[PDB]
Amino acid sequence: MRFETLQLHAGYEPEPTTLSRQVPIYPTTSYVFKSPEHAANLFALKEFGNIYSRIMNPTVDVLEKRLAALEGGKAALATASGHAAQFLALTTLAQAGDNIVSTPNLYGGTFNQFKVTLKRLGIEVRFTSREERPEEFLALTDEKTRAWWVESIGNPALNIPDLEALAQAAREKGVALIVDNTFGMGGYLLRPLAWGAALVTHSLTKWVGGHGAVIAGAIVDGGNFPWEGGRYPLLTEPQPGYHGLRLTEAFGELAFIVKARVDGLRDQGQALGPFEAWVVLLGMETLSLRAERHVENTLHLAHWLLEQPQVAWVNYPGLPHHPHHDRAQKYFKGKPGAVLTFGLKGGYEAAKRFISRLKLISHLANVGDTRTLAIHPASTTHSQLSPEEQAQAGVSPEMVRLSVGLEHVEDLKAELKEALA
Amino acid sequence: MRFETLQLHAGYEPEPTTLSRQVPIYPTTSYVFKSPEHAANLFALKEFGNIYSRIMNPTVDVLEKRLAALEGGKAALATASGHAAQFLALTTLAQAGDNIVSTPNLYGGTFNQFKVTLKRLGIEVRFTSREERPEEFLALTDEKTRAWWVESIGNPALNIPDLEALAQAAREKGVALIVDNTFGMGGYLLRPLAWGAALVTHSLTKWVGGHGAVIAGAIVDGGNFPWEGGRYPLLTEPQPGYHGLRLTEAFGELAFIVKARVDGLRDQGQALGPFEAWVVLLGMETLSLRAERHVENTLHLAHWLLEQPQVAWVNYPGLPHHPHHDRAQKYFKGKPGAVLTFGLKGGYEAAKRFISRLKLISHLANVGDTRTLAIHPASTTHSQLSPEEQAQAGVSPEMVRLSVGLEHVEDLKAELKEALA
Ligand SMILES: *Cc1c(COP(=O)(O)O)cnc(C)c1O
Ligand SMILES: *Cc1c(COP(=O)(O)O)cnc(C)c1O
Repeated sequence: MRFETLQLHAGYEPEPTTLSRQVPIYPTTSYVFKSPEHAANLFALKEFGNIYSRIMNPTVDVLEKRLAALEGGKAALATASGHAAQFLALTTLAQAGDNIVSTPNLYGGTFNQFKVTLKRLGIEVRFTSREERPEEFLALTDEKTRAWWVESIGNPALNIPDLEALAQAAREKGVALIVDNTFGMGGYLLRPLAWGAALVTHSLTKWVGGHGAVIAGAIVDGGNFPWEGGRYPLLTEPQPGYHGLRLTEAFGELAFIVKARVDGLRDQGQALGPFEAWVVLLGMETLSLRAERHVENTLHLAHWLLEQPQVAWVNYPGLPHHPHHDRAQKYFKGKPGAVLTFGLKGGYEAAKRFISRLKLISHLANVGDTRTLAIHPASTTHSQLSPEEQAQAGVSPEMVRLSVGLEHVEDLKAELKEALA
Repeated sequence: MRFETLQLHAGYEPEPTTLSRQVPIYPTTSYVFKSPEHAANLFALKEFGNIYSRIMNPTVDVLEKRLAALEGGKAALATASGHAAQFLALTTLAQAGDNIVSTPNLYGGTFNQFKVTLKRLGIEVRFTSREERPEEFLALTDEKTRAWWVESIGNPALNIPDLEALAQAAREKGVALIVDNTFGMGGYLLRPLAWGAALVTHSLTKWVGGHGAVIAGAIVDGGNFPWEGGRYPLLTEPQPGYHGLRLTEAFGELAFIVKARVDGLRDQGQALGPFEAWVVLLGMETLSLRAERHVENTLHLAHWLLEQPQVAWVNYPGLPHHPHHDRAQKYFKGKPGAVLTFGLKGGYEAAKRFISRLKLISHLANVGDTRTLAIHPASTTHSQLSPEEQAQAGVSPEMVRLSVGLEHVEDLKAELKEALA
């Protein structure tokens, strides 16, 4: 009752000068200053929402306010990519010396970001077991623990975390729980903030954008996590970039999203650009319609793939006899995303053959386009790893990953049948 | 003493809402109506320049006002291309039964437009001889003559017309003289309105655009030609699209550019789109700088080509022995555009060979890019005419057309020398 209307209207009222119905693109680097006073105010953070700059573009501003509305959150901040949003978030609450605790069931790229990049910058990422229990989160946390990280639907095995208990635990302890909600389609399938996460992160490049046209990421702040504790000196310190201003004092419950902007984004410069933000808004306008058709296509193909003689198994979490099926229902109302996995009975060789017979389905490594995508990681993504380190990563040699698009399901059935022969 | 500043500022003040320094792109189909009264006014032509619509876009509006300023004119109107600007102009002042008189030294596409398209819609185009003398215009004029057409620099001989005398003659007769000023680089090299033309037309796709990136055209109105004479019932009639409004009464000296918008553009729909307009404004920003380097490069190469053993002749109206050299001086301050022509002494074959040895210069049919362009019309553009109907068109079989770009003239010399062996 309302997502459908937010995704068309939240964050933008027709611009007063032109009364344009569509959001304008402001391919600008700069904004003339209304007066020296307004200009003094901008640099002092005294007129926050109202003066535009190299770090708040008005086209990007619509995207942000809209995303916050779609996630049930209070404010959002866009960046040049999902990776840059994860990095800017973590780097806003943590500095060299700190650590964070993460599920290890991570998107290939976020694993490496944790293990190599953050490590090098003196931010220790400690990993839970693959079952990512709240106990193990708690067990790994100490005075310098700065966040816990988990994904709405985890990387290789498509597990759903134990989100309610995780959130209660993190809050109980006073750690910011951050959920990478990319697989929750912008809050449509799931809003982690509603279940008590502190912060959400997205690769908008995937289903929010939707059309495989732009790379983009975002952080969404619920505005309800106490930064005051003593766990977040970075948020409470007087701020050297702003002449000793205290962000928790000037901005209260929004101090995080404000800091990520005026400090992290200001210094590191992962600007999302305005055309790109504009192209995201376009895909956001149909987010719920694509979401629904995605998830229906995915269920249908999950069932169908099992009835197939050449298929050993299928891993979608919305299948009835799945490990985490109760969780699919609790969190995603029965609709846990649009990525499934399946093993071929003819193994690695047959998986390779299947990819080579694809015609309509595209052979590539992304997820979340309108078009249906397939990859055989064992021969591709992870082909640099030995089979033993592969199996180590949860990558089984006969597994194909399907990111199910919006084509007619009968056309997809015909294609899969052909490719599987 | 001002063109340089006009091409950066005319037509746009930072939008009051965002104070954007760059001009926004308004990729919008519509504008919300402020109130029903404002909407009544828009449809009645009552608050002309102030309310935006599908036929006045604000990004396109900046390009128009800016071009009018660069031409010394009063108002302009943009279209989806140079052809469409020419068709919309002629179709605004002429209807079935009328005729117009034109030089026949026309850009390839405009010839066809006159001879096939206009003819079929019952608008007769009568041709002067190749010397386009004002008295030949007069000779061909009658009660129903609606305009005279000439180009600032005609094709293919690169003749410059007898512009002052032509303009006096047309005005003394009360016919609209229209100059296709494309080769005048948006008013930079020449402003026909300053010499008394009624209207100017451009293929913005060429030097005004400048980067070969966008197709675009425009009409520019001097706002000083009397339409009330009885020669222009189309302009004075009560107007059936607007409940019998008389455009000469409501808009006085701007009635033509207004009609072209609210009537011809509204019915025919050659909209220039706003990205495209935005990209033109970007090239307009450097027009004068490109213009000067173009014309310098052209002179140097015109001289250099004559010293070349393999070159029989060079046609460039800025060479000092040229027929119409006095005219280059009167009209273009010594700088008559950036297209030249030259014949190879090894004829058609050597011309084909030269084009086949180009590396840096691009082989294509088009003028006015930043990059230097070459074509051999006898083997290409006109390859379907017999040699004698070729010679008839002024297309001699050894002629190469060079549209001279902005690369370093020494690199161009090294390339030509070597293409010419
Ligand atoms: C893509 C991805 C990332 C970050 O992606 P970008 O390509 O930088 O936008 C993070 N998390 C998930 C779940 C993703 O699939
Ligand atoms: C190209 C051209 C035209 C029209 O050009 P478009 O490609 O439609 O924009 C008209 N006159 C001249 C002199 C031109 O070179």
